[PDB]
Amino acid sequence: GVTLMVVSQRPSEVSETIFSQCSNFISLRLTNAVDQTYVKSLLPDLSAGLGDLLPNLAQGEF
Amino acid sequence: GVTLMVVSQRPSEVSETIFSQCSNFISLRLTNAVDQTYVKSLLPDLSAGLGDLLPNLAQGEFLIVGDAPLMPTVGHFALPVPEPHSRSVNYLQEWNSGWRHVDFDSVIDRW
Amino acid sequence: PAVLEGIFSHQIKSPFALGTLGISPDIKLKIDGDRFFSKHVAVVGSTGSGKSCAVAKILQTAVGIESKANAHKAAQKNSHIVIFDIHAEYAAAFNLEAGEAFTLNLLGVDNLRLPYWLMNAQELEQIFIESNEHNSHNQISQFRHAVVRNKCKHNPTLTNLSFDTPVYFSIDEVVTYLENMNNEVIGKLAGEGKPKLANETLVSDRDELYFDAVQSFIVASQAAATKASNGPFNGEFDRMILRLHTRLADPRLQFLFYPKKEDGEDLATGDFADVVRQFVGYMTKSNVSIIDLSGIPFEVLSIVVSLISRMIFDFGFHYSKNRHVGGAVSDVPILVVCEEAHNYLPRSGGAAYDASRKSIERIAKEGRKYGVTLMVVSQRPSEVSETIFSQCSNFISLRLTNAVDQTYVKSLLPDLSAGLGDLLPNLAQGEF
Amino acid sequence: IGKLAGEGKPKLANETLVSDRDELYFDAVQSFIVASQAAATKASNGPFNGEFDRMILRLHTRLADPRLQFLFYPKKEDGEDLATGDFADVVRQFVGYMTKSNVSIIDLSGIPFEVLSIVVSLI
Amino acid sequence: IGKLAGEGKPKLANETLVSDRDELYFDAVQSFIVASQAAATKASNGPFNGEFDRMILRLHTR
Ligand SMILES: Nc1ncnc2c1ncn2[C@@H]1O[C@H](COP(=O)(O)OP(=O)(O)OP(=O)(O)O)[C@@H](O)[C@H]1O
Ligand SMILES: [Mg+2]
Repeated sequence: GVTLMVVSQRPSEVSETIFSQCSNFISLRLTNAVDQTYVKSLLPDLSAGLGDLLPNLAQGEF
Repeated sequence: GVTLMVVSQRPSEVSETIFSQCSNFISLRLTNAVDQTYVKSLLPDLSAGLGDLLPNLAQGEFLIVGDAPLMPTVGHFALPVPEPHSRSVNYLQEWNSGWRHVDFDSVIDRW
Repeated sequence: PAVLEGIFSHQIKSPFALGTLGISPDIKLKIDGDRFFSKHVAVVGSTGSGKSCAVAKILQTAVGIESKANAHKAAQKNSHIVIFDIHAEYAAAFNLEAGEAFTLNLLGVDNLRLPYWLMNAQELEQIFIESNEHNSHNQISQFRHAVVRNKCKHNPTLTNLSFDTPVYFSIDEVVTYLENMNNEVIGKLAGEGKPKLANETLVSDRDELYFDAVQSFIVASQAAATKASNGPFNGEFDRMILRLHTRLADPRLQFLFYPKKEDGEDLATGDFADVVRQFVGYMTKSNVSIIDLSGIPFEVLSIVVSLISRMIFDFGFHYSKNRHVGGAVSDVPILVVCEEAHNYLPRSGGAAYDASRKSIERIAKEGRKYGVTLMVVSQRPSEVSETIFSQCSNFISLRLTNAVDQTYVKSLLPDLSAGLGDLLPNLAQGEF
Repeated sequence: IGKLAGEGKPKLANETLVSDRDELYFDAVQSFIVASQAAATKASNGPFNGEFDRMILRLHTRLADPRLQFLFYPKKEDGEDLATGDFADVVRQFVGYMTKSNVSIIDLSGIPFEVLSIVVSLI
Repeated sequence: IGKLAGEGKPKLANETLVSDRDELYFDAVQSFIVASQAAATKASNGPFNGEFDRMILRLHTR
């Protein structure tokens, strides 16, 4: 009976050993590219058709 | 609080491990094709859309990309002040002169 | 055409003519030489393409020649050039008529002076010695020891000497020393642990005696009456002594081992200067110097090329420094020409073709600052050390047919639009 | 080294045995007896006798070069060698007074082409 | 090694000096007196003591 909830805006600095356990994921606009690469290296259901919206996202969308 | 300002004119020989960490990018006239290819490969926004512009850039014109600006964009610099100089030799001039004399001994003294 | 003229003639800083256009021969082509000569250059092509007959044109234009008519007869202007020729081809171009008064230095196997006491260790080990041996270590150690002893003796005033300090030292004396060591015999009596001579005398310092002449050691007999044993370095130097006796006996190397001056006397330390001004032209006041290598053996080419390039770089350095003390720069610029680079500048080789590379590599990098520039020539760039070609700025090319070279080149040249990489094989003879 | 009873120590040309080198060798060079099979005065060669010549030569060579005095014989304004109590004055010729924004330039044309990467990594 | 006078060698636990290693060691193992700092029994370790452990373990293992 215990959970977690991580937050960050510079994930490239965070440890992967932990992100390798979360099940559901959320995301908003990402401009830098290093992140984008790190991210796309992890997520389980990222079709290429979705890997392009990340920098094109408006204000308030997710 | 430590950051870099890498410069070069022939990237394909540099360790990609580094170019894979810079956020903003700037470029100018780039004729060779291998470099165009490498660059294009690095960046999606710089797809065939604009990469076709590089070899036709004037002098004092640049192309910028990254998170800092508002959008991919082109620019035109102005001359800086004071300019940098190198103080090198001019063969063609020193040769239309006469013929010189030398004190070889003096030189050997240092040698 | 008027436009083309107004462009290619009247919009440039330091006009240097090069020729004409491939379209309109009633037009000329001019460029900025201040950048063309002040940096490193490269030329390539294939056989029958017309390279040498273009290099020669360039140089003739540089020193101010046209139609076998020296324009600067009254005044010899400033220009300093050194050429590494092999096939002995360029002596004809500059061989003007006495009525034109174009002095020219010219060397190569019989009027050359380039002794053996100007080297470092590597070169000496390469010349005098091989390394197919177990006890090579102690042999070489004795060699170096004797060398240093001979230097110290012949030049006592100084200190801090090694196996590399360039100063007079004899060789026959070294050989004599080694022979006496290889015939040595030590006494083994009470108070006789020392070389025993035929006159039954004990030697104090080998270095004091050995170098003059040979001696007469007694039998190495453990008989108590004359208990003596053979020198610890006896009968272990045959191969080396033999190879040396051979080398020195060779008659194709008297320009090196026994380089006599015009007087007919042997060279010494006080002549280290005159050795140089010939490589430059300040002995006869000629703007040019040529080095013929055809009439030279097959083993010792790189050594020479390294020695020479080294002694040029050093002059440039020191003179520019003395001149800069005055708040200025060198007014004695220098140009060097290296042909058939694929021979003594291989892309990949053993130790044989090692030295040259360094002595040249250096120039490629630093020369531009001290007034020393290169000009490379070849037809097989794919066999040259990329390290060097990487450094040149302006390039020239002629007809190319092979493909491995087309590719290797296109990998480098900056302004190579795709529309031109296809011309090369379809180039005429005399077009560039 | 000696090869007789009670002679399991390096032997000196003065016919003396060495106790410990960590105190002796750094002082200067020393003379050694001859390697003889004489049972009365016997001697042999150490394990590193005739194996360190080239390594020694390279150093005797480099140390002479004047183009490297800034690296082997650096001297202070007083004209003295550096010690372990000036580590900071070094750094400060790159940074120079945290406040009052500073600029630092380096010129590598003069340095040879064999130590460049080293210099860079150090800084 | 005994740090005493004229004893710059190893000293057996039974207080005997070492002349030729190559004649003794191969035969079997040997025990030496302690490296006691006592001026009477002054002695330090060897130059190679406490380094050949895993390289000696692997062998008996194989
Ligand atoms: N401007 C020119 N017009 C026509 N022909 C020329 C011109 N210049 C040179 N040639 C011809 O080129 C030939 C000389 O070729 P060259 O010796 O330069 O070849 P190369 O580069 O030395 O080839 P390789 O090194 O393989 O011998 C001459 O026979 C000459 O007829
Ligand atoms: Mg030719």
